[PDB]
Amino acid sequence: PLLTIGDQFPAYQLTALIGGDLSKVDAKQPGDYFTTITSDEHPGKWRVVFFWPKDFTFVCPTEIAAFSKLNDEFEDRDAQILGVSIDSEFAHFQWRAQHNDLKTLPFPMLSDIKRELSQAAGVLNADGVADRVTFIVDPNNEIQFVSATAGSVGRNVDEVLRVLDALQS
Amino acid sequence: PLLTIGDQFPAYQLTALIGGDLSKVDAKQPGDYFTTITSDEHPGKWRVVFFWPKDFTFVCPTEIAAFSKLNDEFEDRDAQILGVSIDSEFAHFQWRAQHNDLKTLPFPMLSDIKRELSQAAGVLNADGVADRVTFIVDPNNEIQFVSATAGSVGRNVDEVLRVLDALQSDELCASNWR
Amino acid sequence: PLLTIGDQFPAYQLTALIGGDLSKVDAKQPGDYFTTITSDEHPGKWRVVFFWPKDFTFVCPTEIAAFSKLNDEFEDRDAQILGVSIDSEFAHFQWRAQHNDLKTLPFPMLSDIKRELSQAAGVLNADGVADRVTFIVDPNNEIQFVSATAGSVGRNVDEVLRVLDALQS
Amino acid sequence: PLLTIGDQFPAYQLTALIGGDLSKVDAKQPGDYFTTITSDEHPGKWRVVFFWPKDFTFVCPTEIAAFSKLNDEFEDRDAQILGVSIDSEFAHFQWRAQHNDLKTLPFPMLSDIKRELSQAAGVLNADGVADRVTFIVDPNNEIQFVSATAGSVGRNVDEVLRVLDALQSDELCASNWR
Amino acid sequence: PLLTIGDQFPAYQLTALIGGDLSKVDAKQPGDYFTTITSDEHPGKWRVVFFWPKDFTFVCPTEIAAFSKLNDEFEDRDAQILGVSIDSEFAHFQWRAQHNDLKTLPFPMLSDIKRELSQAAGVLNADGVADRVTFIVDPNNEIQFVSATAGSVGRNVDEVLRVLDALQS
Amino acid sequence: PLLTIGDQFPAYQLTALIGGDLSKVDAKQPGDYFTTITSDEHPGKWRVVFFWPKDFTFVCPTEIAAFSKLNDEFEDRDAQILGVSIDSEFAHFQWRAQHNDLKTLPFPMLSDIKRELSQAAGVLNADGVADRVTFIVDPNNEIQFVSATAGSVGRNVDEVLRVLDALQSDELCASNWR
Amino acid sequence: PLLTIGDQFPAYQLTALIGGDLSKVDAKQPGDYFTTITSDEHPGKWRVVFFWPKDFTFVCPTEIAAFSKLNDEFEDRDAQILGVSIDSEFAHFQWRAQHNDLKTLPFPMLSDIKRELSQAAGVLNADGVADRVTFIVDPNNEIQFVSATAGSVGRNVDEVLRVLDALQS
Amino acid sequence: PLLTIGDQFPAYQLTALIGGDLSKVDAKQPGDYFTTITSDEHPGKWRVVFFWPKDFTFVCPTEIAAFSKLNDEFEDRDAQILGVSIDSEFAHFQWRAQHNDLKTLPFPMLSDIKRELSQAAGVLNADGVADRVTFIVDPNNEIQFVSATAGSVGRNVDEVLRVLDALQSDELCASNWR
Amino acid sequence: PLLTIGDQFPAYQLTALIGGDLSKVDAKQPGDYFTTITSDEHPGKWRVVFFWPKDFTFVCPTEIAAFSKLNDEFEDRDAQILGVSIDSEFAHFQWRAQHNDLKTLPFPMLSDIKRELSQAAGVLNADGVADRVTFIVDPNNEIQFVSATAGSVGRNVDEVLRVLDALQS
Amino acid sequence: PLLTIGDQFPAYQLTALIGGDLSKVDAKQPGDYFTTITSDEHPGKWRVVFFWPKDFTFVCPTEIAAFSKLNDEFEDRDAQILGVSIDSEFAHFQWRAQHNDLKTLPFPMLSDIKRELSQAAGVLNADGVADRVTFIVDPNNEIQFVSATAGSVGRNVDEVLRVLDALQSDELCASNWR
Amino acid sequence: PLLTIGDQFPAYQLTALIGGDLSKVDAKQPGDYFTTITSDEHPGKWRVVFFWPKDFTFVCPTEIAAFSKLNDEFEDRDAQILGVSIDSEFAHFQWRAQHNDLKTLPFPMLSDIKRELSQAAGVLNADGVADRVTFIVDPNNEIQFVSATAGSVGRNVDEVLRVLDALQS
Repeated sequence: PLLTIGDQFPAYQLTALIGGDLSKVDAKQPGDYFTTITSDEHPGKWRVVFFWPKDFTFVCPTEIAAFSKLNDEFEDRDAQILGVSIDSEFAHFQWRAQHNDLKTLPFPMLSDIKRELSQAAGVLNADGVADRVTFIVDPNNEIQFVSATAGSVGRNVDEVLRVLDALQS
Repeated sequence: PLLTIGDQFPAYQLTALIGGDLSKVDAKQPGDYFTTITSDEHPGKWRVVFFWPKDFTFVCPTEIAAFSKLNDEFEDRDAQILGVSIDSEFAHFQWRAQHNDLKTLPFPMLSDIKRELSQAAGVLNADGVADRVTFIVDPNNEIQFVSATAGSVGRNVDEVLRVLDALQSDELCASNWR
Repeated sequence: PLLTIGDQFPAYQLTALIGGDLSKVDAKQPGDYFTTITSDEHPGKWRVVFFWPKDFTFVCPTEIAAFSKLNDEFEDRDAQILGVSIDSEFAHFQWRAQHNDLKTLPFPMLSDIKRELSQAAGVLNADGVADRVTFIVDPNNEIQFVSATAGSVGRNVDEVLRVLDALQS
Repeated sequence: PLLTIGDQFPAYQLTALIGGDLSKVDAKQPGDYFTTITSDEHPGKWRVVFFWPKDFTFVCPTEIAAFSKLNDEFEDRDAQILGVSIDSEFAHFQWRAQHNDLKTLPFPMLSDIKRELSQAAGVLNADGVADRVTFIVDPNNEIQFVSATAGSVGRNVDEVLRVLDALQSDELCASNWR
Repeated sequence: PLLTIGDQFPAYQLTALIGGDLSKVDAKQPGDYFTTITSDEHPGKWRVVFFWPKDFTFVCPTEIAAFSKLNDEFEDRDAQILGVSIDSEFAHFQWRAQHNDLKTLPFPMLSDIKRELSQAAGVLNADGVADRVTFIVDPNNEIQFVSATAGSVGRNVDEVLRVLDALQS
Repeated sequence: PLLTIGDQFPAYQLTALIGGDLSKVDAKQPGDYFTTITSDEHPGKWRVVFFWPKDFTFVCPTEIAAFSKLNDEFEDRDAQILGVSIDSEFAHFQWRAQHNDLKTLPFPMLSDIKRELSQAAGVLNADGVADRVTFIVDPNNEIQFVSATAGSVGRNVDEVLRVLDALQSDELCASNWR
Repeated sequence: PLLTIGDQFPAYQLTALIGGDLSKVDAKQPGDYFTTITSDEHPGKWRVVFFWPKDFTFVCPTEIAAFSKLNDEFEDRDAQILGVSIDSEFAHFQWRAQHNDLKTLPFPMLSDIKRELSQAAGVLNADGVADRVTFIVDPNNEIQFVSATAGSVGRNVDEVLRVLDALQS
Repeated sequence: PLLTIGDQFPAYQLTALIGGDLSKVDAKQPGDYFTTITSDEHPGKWRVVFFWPKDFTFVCPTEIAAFSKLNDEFEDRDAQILGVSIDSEFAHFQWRAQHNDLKTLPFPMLSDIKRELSQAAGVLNADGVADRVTFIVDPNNEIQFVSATAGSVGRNVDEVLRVLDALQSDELCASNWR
Repeated sequence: PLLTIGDQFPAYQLTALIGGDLSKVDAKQPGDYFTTITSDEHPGKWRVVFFWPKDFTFVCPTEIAAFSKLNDEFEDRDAQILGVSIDSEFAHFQWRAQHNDLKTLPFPMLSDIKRELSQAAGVLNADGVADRVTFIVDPNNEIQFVSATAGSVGRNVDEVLRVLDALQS
Repeated sequence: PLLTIGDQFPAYQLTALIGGDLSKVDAKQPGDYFTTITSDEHPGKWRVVFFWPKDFTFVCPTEIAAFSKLNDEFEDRDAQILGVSIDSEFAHFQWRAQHNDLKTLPFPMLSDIKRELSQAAGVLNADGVADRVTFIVDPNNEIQFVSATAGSVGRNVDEVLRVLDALQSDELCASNWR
Repeated sequence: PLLTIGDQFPAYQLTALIGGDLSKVDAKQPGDYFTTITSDEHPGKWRVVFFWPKDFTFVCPTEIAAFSKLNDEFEDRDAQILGVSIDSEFAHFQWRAQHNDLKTLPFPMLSDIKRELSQAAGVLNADGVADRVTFIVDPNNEIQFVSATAGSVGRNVDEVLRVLDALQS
């Protein structure tokens, strides 16, 4: 049972790898790459939440490119993109530090390491990992879009932008 | 709580308005426009199930034209499109007889008049009608795609076709489509 | 179990297509054709409530004519006619906008879309729709007449007028 | 809560005053005016069941004359009219023996003296008597028409006949009658 | 189980046909023949209560005569005679209006139409009607005599007078 | 709560003082004045059962004389009279041996010493003794008449005989008796 | 289970035939032969209670004589003799009025007509009557002697006097 | 509550990253780097099971070199080393493909992705990951050694080897080792 | 179920043989060799707790030597070593008094004679004795290390020092 | 609540230190000093069971010498002496190897290390050890003597022998002993 | 289950034959030989309690002699000897009055006639009598010695003195 339209998106408080070029961050401690992100953190913004099963699985260069080009377009619409898997924050870091496409990913990656958000959202599947699910959550914390896909169907980020746009009009 | 990836789609047995030009069907009796459609009616086919809230409501004219320039691409892929709302079969008929864009809609429209299928799929909303939701269900009756939208955001039918195609082919890239 | 004589008619709050010539209404928004109607809405009037199964089924031209000619006769008797089916208000609109007989129907059509009134009244049947049932409800909210018919037995509107008359004397 | 369309009419077994001129029946014993009438007594017939509150109460003289100019039209349609109140069979007798308009009433009057049938049909009211209600019940014992009225609104028997006729014939129009 | 000696007679509130010559009553409305009678209605009087099964069954001319001749004798003893069956008040009226013997019955006939008094007294039988039962109830509402008979055994009204007399001494 | 019309009279099995002149019975043993009387003792007979509160209490001399000028009329009608109180059989004996009016009483007096029959019939009162009650019970053990009186109102035995006679004959009129 | 030594004798309130020569009592009403006797009635006296099964059974002339001769002896010892059976008071009266030996019985005979005392004392037997039982009850209401016999074993009144004497010393 | 000496180690069935140089395995399909490893996979062998919290975390370079200069000493003793964390098999792969010190790690790394084994062993901690724990389990599946450490205290693998050796040989002295 | 990392070490109050050279203690009473030791007794110190099954079993001379040489090293790290078995304090005394190696054991030996500490810690085994288990407990009473071994595997005291060091850094 | 006269002594199965000079036993393996002793080990013998709180505690040197000048008198009487404390078998060994007075103790010392026998006999005290108690149990496992003392009151073993002797012989007099 | 070391000895309140030469007591009433003895009766004394099964069974002359010679020895140690059986006090009296050895028994014999003390102490056996059991009870009411014997094993009174001595030191 996936949370649907009209449902409150779950509360969360999770460690996250920061967005943006990791080589551009200073480096006084490992903790500098990392941050806590909670559901109370941009009051009045839309949140576009991407779940996926496992770090280190094939992603399309075009899909990662689409995130960078479409970044201003999401920001202009008061929408904060957030990625979530149950991988640890060090797995997130390692994925973004070693795969040239992922180097400049502009948004944070949350580590749902106790699996509490995936569970509460209805996305935790039979393999023990989040399904590939996108949610759009409005400023009242209400889901206005959910999309779930099996297997390894690529995300169409432009379509999720289209929906956000149409939701705000 | 929507049904999700890996769930069995619910069983059903609903009066449907037949697909195709209703002007081509011989008017020998009224019941010629209608059949009973059950969940076992399409063996071996993927089922692409679209719910909408109410007949007689604004639908973007190019979304309709997509459901009919595209219906062939779905069949080629052994997929059966089925539309569902809570309206009666007579409201479906009337919509497809007098909305010009729908005059040639090639698939059946199920009448979920007892609300049983919308309810079992997790789709019936607080106003008593189906949310705008799409399911792709495989030949073993398993959900492989579900998408839901608030309000009056229109469907991108070509996106649904892409997903269907990616599910059957293990294409990994949204940009490799068309 | 149908509600009977002496029973309180259920409370309701439903969207309704307004009565009267739809071509005579202005048109600044779609919502102009529509209204909310509640059970608290004509204090001191009798209500004559017609349920039917489905919009877009055969109605007799003579039956629709009888509504227009008998309209003054119901109004003169402080009786508000109300129609109810579980169809949506847009189905009601479409039925009245496209069938020349229905164009000038002088009373509102309520959309019992969650099926709550039909259920509470005892008229929701095994097909999931309201039976063909007429109620006459007095100003104390008490049923003084109920008539229920199977199948496609035409309504005799003149008989329901006769009964109302006899009830008031 | 009245029984409604689609419900089974209740079983019953009640002493009835026989129909017809009571002056024509041979007075060999008092019990000659009476029989037991059960719900299986009329196989293959539609049953038109009229309840009223009390014998000896004002009935419009033309309603009675309708129940006897019309009783033939009902029989022609394989319908059996049965009257029911809570009065005893002896009160029915007395009403039909000394009210001139009722001297020739052609159908039986059931005595629901234990109140069991009125109660099971949903017809017994807060004063302890039957509401003014009419049922049409088909040969499979299923209710196809129920009508109830407060107070002392008289029955339109010709309307009941119309409904009976429309139920058997699929006439859709009240104005096509007579 | 019939109520017996020492038992409180049940409370009642029932519509009744008035006693006496019905042709001697004026006639401004039907309701003029009728009255409500309750158990609180002659404080300090004895009540002699007659139940019977059904109006319109054979009664002996001699038994009805005995009521008229013995009337002063009951009144002289502060005893109010009351008749009860489950027939309606209009059945009572019709019985007394059409049977020449009954025309001048000097006491009221109560309509136990919901069958509550017969039930509470223990007289309601398996046919659904009151048995033929006489009670004598003293001014404290206490039963001092009960007599119940099957079938169509005629009442001996003189014997009930004898008993009342002996009870008062 | 007295047992009433249509009820089964209770089963019983009680020591009785024999009916008839006790001076005629041979005094070979004391037990010659007594038998056990059960409720199956009188097959085919109606039973007329009189309860009274206490032996040795004022009984009107003409009521007794009625129970013995009338006992033949009861037998002629296949009726067995049985008297019952809660006193012992020895108190019955003593009453019938030394009250002159009772010296020739022709029926048995049952001793309900455990109070079981009075209790089961609904006759035992708040003082612990039988109310003054009469039952007529038919050959199928069914109550057809019950009469109860407060205090020291004496029985009209001829009235009981009348009722017995009317029950067996369908005489409708109290005035047609004697 | 008979009440024994140390047990409280039951409370009672019963109608009784008075003791003494019945022909010596005046006679203004039947009630003159009779009285109520309760357990609260001689404060500070011993009570010698005799139960028996049935009035009108053989008693020995010698046993009745012993009561009259031993009467002063019981009174001198502040002991009140009381007889009890379940017979009615009119049976007691009749027994004492008609049997020449019993004419001058100096003590009261209680009528345990509801069988409550016999029951509470443990003397009510399987035939429904009191066993032949003697109790001696002291001024504190405590049983100091009980004797129970089957069948028709004659009472030895002199022995009960002996015991009372020895109990008081 | 850790499982302890004498307890049965839990059953398991987990995807593992294969041991050895991943550069030597033929890249015919991705699944060639992985197998399913069950708790019955190593009959007759002692199992040396190391849990750690997270891949990609600082591990002392000489501890790793111990797990590969020492892995032979373990095999000689019929012991199978198995590593376990909650990371996916793809995170194990990535760690062993790009951390140079791990390029040649000779034993399998189990993916406890459902957390079931960590939970059953008593090892899953309040942060949702495995505590740093070592078990030695004998050929009858019985725990003969368990060691747990807070924080980022590194393992002394040679100590574990010593214990393994002492368990199989009844050496009583830690100082008789090497 | 052994207590693990993060768990509170159990409270205890046990009789103990004092640490150090027993021949160097005076001797005014037997009780002089003995003391009570409780869990509240060095506030702010680390505690290194050694359990073993049975006094009088083989211990390595080298292991006992390691305790004396490493003693300053534990003290320098604010760590109090404590030994525990379920043996009585007189068994502890006798073991240390008669085995030349044990003569100078610098730490106390607790007698867990009711087996309450071993039970509460999870170390009491199927033979009824403590397993060979080492715990390191920090100043907040939190376990930061546990090690349990079957059979007769010698302790490596230097390794436990290594761990303590690394825990404190 | 001690077990008492007439009670069954508890079943047991405990490691014991063997009786006799431990210097005479061949030191081929450590287990040569020990056996398992069960409650069925001594069929046909009376069992004289002494509990004490702790090994290594002051025992009066003449009480010990009594347990060895007297052990023959017990055997002559088909009695087996068994000592019990909660100490381990290794503490018993050590006590009997290095306390000179105990070097030649001729009976077994049971190790009640799980505390099960002390508990079942009612002997385990609030300090967790056995009270100083003696039982004499006959060949049918029935208790014929139990004696318990607080504190450090020493046993009079000759008294126990007297009781044993009086139980087997029906001597009535304590003064007829020795 | 016999009460043991550390247990509270039961409370008691029992009739007792006094100790000492019975021929030396005056004799104004039978009650002079007798007394009530309770557990509250020598505050601060030790109590040495002897139970036995039945009065009138063989006791050794030497055992009775030992009581007289050892009497000062028990008194000097603030110890009160008490004997208990379930025999009545008159049985105790009769035993001591008729058996020349018992004539001068210096201590009281309690009559545990309701068997409450024997029961509460755990000494009441399967024959319904007290086992042969000695208890030594200290001034805090705590049992410090219990000895129980089957059959007819003679008591060694000197041994019980030895134990008392050793308990007090």
